[PDB]
Amino acid sequence: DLTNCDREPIHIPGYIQPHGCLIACDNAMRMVLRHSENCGELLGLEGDLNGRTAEDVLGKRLVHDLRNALTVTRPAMLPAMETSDGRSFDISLHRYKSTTIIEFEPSDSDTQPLGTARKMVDRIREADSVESLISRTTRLVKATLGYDRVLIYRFEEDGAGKVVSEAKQPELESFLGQYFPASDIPQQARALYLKNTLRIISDASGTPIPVLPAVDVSGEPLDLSYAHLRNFSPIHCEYLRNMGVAASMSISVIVDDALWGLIVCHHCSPRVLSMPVRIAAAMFGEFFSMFLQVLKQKRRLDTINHAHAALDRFLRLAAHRANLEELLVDSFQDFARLIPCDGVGLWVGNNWHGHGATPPHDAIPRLARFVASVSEGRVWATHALSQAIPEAEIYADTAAGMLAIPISQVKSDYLLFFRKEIVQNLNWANPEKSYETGPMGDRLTPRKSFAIWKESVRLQAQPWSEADREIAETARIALVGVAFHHSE
Amino acid sequence: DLTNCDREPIHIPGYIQPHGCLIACDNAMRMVLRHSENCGELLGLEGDLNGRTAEDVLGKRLVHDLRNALTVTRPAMLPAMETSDGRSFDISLHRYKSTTIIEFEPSDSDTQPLGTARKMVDRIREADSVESLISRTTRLVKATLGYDRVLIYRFEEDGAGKVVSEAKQPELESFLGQYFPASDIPQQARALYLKNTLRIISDASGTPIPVLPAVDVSGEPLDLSYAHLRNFSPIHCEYLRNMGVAASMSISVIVDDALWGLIVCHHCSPRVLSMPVRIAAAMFGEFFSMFLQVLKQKRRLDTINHAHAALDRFLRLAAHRANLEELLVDSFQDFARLIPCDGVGLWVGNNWHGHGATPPHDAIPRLARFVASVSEGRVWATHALSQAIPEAEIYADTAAGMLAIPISQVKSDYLLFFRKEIVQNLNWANPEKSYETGPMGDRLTPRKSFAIWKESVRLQAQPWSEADREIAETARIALVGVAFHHSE
Ligand SMILES: *C/C=C1/C(=C/C2=NC(=C\c3[nH]c(/C=C4\NC(=O)C(C=C)=C4C)c(C)c3CCC(=O)O)/C(CCC(=O)O)=C2C)NC(=O)C1C
Ligand SMILES: *C/C=C1/C(=C/C2=NC(=C\c3[nH]c(/C=C4\NC(=O)C(C=C)=C4C)c(C)c3CCC(=O)O)/C(CCC(=O)O)=C2C)NC(=O)C1C
Repeated sequence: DLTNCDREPIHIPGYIQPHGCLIACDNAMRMVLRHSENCGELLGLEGDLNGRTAEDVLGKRLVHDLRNALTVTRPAMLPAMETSDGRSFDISLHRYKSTTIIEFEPSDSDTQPLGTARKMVDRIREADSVESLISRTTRLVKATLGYDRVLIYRFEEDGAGKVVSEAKQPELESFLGQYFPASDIPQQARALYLKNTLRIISDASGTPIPVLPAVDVSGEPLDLSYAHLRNFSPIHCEYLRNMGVAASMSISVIVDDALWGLIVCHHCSPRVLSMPVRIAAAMFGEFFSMFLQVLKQKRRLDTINHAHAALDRFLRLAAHRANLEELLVDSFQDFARLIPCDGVGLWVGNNWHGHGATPPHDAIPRLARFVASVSEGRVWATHALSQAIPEAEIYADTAAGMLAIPISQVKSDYLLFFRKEIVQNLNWANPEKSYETGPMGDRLTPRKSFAIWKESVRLQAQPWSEADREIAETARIALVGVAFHHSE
Repeated sequence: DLTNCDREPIHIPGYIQPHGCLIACDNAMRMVLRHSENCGELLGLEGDLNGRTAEDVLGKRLVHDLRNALTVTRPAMLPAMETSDGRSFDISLHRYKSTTIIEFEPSDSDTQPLGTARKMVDRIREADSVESLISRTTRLVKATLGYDRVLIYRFEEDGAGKVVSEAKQPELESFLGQYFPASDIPQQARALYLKNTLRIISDASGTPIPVLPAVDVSGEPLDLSYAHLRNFSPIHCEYLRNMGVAASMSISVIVDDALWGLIVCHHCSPRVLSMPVRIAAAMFGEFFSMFLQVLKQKRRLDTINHAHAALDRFLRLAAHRANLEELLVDSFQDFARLIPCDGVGLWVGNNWHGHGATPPHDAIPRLARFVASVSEGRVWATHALSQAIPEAEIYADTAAGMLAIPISQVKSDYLLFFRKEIVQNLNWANPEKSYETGPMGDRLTPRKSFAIWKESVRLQAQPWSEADREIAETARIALVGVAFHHSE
């Protein structure tokens, strides 16, 4: 099924990843309800474990220490824990839907979990712009965790993902500046990714180990939402195998409690991160998120400060010039400085004055009449002009988006901002690389995903941000206010 | 009924105000469905009008011009229109719920509707602060429209109204700085006030003239939402009569599409504003709203700019000092500069350091433990501390509100901001004046309304604004970020 993607319940796969073993106990960790087939192979146990008491299975010495963890749904990390037979394991212990889930993996005592991160964070803390934090992060994460490719994948308004930063081995293909459909990361995944900060895929071509029982007596599956060993969707694993990506590690970037995007790592060989390096990467993820949040806030405060200053400058000029209509005709191009636009236009006294990428002179009367019907003396905007006026499809390559600012309360005069269709402004330079395809078809390749997105945004501009509308509303109040001062 | 206030359907009173007459016609203004009893007295008509055709009743010459108005639910203002018998009327014409409503009133051709407003707006446009716009507006509106009292009544988070500005005759009582319950202006009214910019009460002791029919054949009343003659609730009219207020004119202040508050005018004698002065006041209302919106935005941008600068200054100090714990103990009082607070405290290394109005030393351990349970490494805040900790009622007169900023990701260390209970910070200086009371009791007086509000906010502080939380979150990321840099 490669449609209704949001359907698949990824949280309850009924499988885990080979690189560790999973024991699910009751709410109070007394009786083993479920286990992973490989529990035997790794712990050195014989036979079925389901019905045996936690104290019996793992040991009275270990089960005691694990009870003190849950005394804290944030998974408790217990590095280098000992079994009765002496073997040493790193243990992830969490409690979700009144089910205690214990994950075991071969132990790492070499790496330091705080020290590693403290140095990584130190290098991104002093970044003074969103672009500087982002650029350095991919490069940094690659050098440190040694993944063949690191992307920052940022989510657009429409749910589509743009690759805004990339560090990679020279040999590998670049996805920098390419967009991907909202469907490529469906809604239940983003819901899960807001819960699980960090995520591993040890092997995309690995054999997934089943959890027994898959479904229990009461007829409910084992929710592996907060289980780091949870096996990933076969749709995504095929997608990674088609890209020649054997292993994966993604970090959830959380800004203002939204999912802003992912730090996504690819490895061409199989790769297991140890509990300690996964804690470090998780901490870096949190700090990277916090800094990007504050840098985004500073940019918003700056963008608007800069627009306020521009309008004060223009209101001081309007005090000196007698003819305001004359001042606007000489000045209107300068408003393209407030709101990112490919063109700006002035419709004043049934006359049209254009600058940059605007619709054709003959097409404006239609537009001016239309805006004057739906505006209602407030800011009107759209990124899909042709959806509002079919006639406007002809010039979508020039002006696909329009934001309209009324400049007179009384008269029907407008300041019109325009944007080219997003595929025009597209800067990726080509996806010449051909990709091998598995059972499910050529849909599961970056080449097709990109082709799909490009159709989904045809005749459509870069949407107007909250900041573009905030500035536009402030410009309306400034222009309407000073146009009243010069009444006829 | 002086409870469940939101019940009363003020929009369909089945009455109008004496100072004009009302004719409701069908959707296309052909047949007179309803009229006000006084239609006869003012238009010079005899008998019932309900069933007679619009062309017959008002005239073919007039009904034609009225059809061209609805060719525009914004009421069309038609000043100095003539009837068949020669009489001259100002006419408000609107169409709501497929019912054309025509309001007539004695004509004013003396006042200029734009010129008056253009001068008023000119005096508020150059205001550079919310306090300066507000202060000048009451004073200005009083001098111009000549009302005995003008208030600006601002709505609080909890729906309560504060009187933030006042111009009045020396003899009259001051309501400056007094709050009023959310119930005093119920929800259906605010819903109506978002629709009707401006509102008149010609006489609070006037005899309301009934609309016939009150309820029609189809069993639906006449919606007078956009009718300027709509009779006001008898609850409010009694309230005004108890205040010695004979007439009223309120203006809806709309900021970011919210109802921010009202410019409320009181007159001790009866007072009808003419259509032209009502248009002017309506225009001023719009401009006053637009400017206050932009001044509010500038203040928000400034408040946060100022907090960013403060934290950068503090992060530069943290680079020089080795012991960060020492720097915070010396500096924490300075954070009271970021967020308006009556006290600030530092809980670091199980030690307490206080500055300003904070809870007692002995009470902090309880607080520090509590915050450390519900915080979850993010900013936690409340204006009703005693609702979270009953024990905290004892010191509500000192600290009724608390905002808590984590300063360490690892350790349980907090920066605690405090606010006194709102009745402490209360600056109104007394309501000695006694008020006469009508049939419905002493509830309908400012004295009682204020007593009611004062109980509704006991043990409660001034709520933490979006701006206080925005700054607090930015301070968390700054302090948590630099505390990681100085790991143990
Ligand atoms: C219709 C179903 C589809 C689908 C489902 C799906 N995708 C999921 C995760 C996921 N997808 C991406 C996409 C990319 N990663 C890349 O590196 C590139 C490179 C060009 C692309 C396009 C990513 C990053 C992820 C996140 C996986 C991770 O956390 O590492 C999932 C959720 C996986 C899970 O089981 O948790 C599902 C389901 N993807 C499709 O493309 C389609 C058609
Ligand atoms: C339980 C019912 C009550 C109630 C209902 C009610 N109030 C309405 C309007 C209204 N109330 C105020 C309040 C004041 N105005 C003042 O000047 C002062 C001065 C101290 C106070 C406290 C105001 C300003 C208004 C707005 C009226 C206007 O637009 O001029 C209404 C709506 C009236 C209508 O029919 O449109 C209703 C209903 N008010 C109560 O106090 C109570 C108990």
